[PDB]
Amino acid sequence: QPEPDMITIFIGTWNMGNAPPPKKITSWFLSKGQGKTRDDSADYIPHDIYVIGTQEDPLSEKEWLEILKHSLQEITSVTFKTVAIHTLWNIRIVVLAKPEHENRISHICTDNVKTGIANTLGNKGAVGVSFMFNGTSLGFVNSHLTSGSEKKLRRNQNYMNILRFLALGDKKLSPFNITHRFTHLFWFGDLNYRVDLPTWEAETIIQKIKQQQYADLLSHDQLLTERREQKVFLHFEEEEITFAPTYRFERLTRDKYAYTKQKATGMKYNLPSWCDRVLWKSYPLVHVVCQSYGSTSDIMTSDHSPVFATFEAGVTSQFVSKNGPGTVDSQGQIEFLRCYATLKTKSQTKFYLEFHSSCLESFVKSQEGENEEGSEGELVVKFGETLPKLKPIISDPEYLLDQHILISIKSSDSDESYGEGCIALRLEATETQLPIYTPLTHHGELTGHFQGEIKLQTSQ
Ligand SMILES: Cn1nccc1C(=O)NCc1cccs1
Repeated sequence: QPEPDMITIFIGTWNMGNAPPPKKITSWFLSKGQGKTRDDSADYIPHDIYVIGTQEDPLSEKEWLEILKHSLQEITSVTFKTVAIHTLWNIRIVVLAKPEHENRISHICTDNVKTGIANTLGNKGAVGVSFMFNGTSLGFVNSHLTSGSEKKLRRNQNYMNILRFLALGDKKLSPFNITHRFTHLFWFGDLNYRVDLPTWEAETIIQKIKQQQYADLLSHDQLLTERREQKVFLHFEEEEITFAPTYRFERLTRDKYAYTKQKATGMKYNLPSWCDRVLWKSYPLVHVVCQSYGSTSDIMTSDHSPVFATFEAGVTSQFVSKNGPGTVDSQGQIEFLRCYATLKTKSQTKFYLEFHSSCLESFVKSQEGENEEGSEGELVVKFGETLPKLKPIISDPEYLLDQHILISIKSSDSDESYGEGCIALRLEATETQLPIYTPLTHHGELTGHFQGEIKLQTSQ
């Protein structure tokens, strides 16, 4: 039975509004309703992995698992295995997988982050799951961010705290946050970004939604605007939104948006908004294709509609050779030529690099680079041809060209990372000097760039 080179992943996010679900929720797992929907001809084909994020979830873990497994069994006639379940307050993540994947999945991690301080600590935050699927690392984050149209900057702060403090994936990747630890990272939830239009325009917005004319509303969506201005979710993708706003509905119908201020809302307006979102970030040149992104029309117990997204994702096999694992393959080498980091920092410490990759036995520390002043006020750290030659565990090009090198640039004085990035080994040529590039981030904000040339030797 051959190992897959592709899997499909279902991501669901639903703010349940503290109410039990209706008896039938299969439309969610089938990607049916509004937006980019799944073809009827696929309905019996199970996804490989189902990741369900809930917010304001009133069920026990047992109660929800029973509903989820019974839903998937009805659709697919497959009894899914539970990979992980993790709940913080009323924020929950469930990962289910086809039974045939049980002995492909390992290194399962769970964690949560509580956002806010005092007043604002006690209900918002994020839960996450990571694991290995054969050679491929997968991370999943379900966040419920701060509510309210006038709190976009709080949501951005919540995002930065979650990506700093959520402890998933390989703890040896110590310079790297969750935005660099995974081949594929899916981040979803009630992100709570709103359509930023005046309150007086509520009925106009409703009109537009009835006409399925979303363009003038999406141009005011806070998440799209904040992402365009590089304030949040830097280097993440989101499929185009072609479904109606998923909040705030009157319960038991989808015919009415309930936007007006009420005691129950703290006298806040809730103009129709795309609160409920799925974003992802995959390593460079890895196959990832969104095949659905939409909302259900027939699940009406909450003031939010459920959102679905499905993905094709490239995966690799757990490679063994006669040499690695447990030794180097001397027919393999990675040389970084004429590399330099450009940093936004005002500091004047010396810097060194760390190269991290599961194609190495352990991470590699470089010598300190040579600091120069850049023309427009920046720091340029030059590494020349000084960088250590990297010795991969396996030389086979079928393995090595699918790998990635994570780079951290660290201060000699503090050993703290000033920037993290990633280089694909999916090159146009081997034994050939080829340009490489990554942006560098720290705490998920842009701090610089790393560019140079690479020369990759494989056994072929
Ligand atoms: C026993 N258990 N309860 C909850 C989660 C688990 C678990 O560790 N499952 C391992 C699997 C890998 C793939 C399918 S199942």
